[PDB]
Amino acid sequence: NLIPAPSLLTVPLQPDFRSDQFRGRWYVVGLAGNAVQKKSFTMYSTIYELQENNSYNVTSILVRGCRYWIRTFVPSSRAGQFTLGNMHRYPQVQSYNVQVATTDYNQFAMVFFRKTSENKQYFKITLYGRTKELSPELKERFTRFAKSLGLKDDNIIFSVPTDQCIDNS
Ligand SMILES: *[C@@H]1O[C@H](CO)[C@@H](O[C@@H]2O[C@H](CO)[C@@H](O[C@@H]3O[C@H](CO)[C@@H](O)[C@H](O[C@H]4O[C@H](CO)[C@@H](O)[C@H](O)[C@@H]4O)[C@@H]3O)[C@H](O)[C@H]2NC(C)=O)[C@H](O)[C@H]1NC(C)=O
Repeated sequence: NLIPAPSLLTVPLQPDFRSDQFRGRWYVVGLAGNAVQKKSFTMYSTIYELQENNSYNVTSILVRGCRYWIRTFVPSSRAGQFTLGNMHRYPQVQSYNVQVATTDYNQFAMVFFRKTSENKQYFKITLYGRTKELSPELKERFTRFAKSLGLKDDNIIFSVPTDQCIDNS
C-alpha cells in the first residue's frame, strides 16, 4: 500500500544547523507525503520557540475559528534532527523523527517528518516560508525533492494563503 519511507541517512541534513536562526514563525507553503492523497489545503503556520535546553516548543496554528496544536521537538544525535517529546501522549506512535533537510533560515526550509504507527511508516516533507509566498524556483525545487523521495504528483500539494488565524500573536 504505502510508498516506502526513505532512510534518514538518505535524506539530507542541513549542515551546521543553527537552532537559534531556525526559530520563530514559518508558513506551510507546500506539503508532500506518502499519506498525502490529493483529492487544496488552507495554509497553516508553525512556530518554533527555542527553549533554554535546546528543545523546541512547536505550535501550529490552523483555520478550522482557529486551532492550535502544540508539541515538543527534542534534539537527536545530529544538529537539525529531533524526536517527539512526551511520546506516551500519542499511543498510536511507535517512533517519530524530524529532520531539517535544507534551509536558508530567513526565506525557506524543507523539513522531513517520519513516524511509525500501526507498524506502518509514514513520511512527509514540508516547504516552509518566512512569508506566505515563495519563488517559483523554490516550489519547483520542493517538487523535485519530493519526487527524489519516491513521491508522485498526487502526493504533492500547495497551500492556499490566508490572513485568518495563522498570523495570530
Ligand atoms: C514551552 O512549553 C511549556 C508548556 O508546556 C512552558 O512551560 C510552562 O509554562 C507555564 C507558564 O509559565 C508554567 O505555568 C506556571 O508555572 C508556575 C510554577 O509552577 C506557576 O506558579 C504558574 O501559576 C501562575 O498562575 C497561577 C494561577 O493560580 C498564579 O497563582 C501564579 O501567580 C502564576 O501567575 C503557572 O502555572 C508551567 O509550569 C510550565 N510547564 C512546564 C512543563 O514547564 C514554557 O513556558 C514554554 N516556553 C516558551 C513558549 O517559550
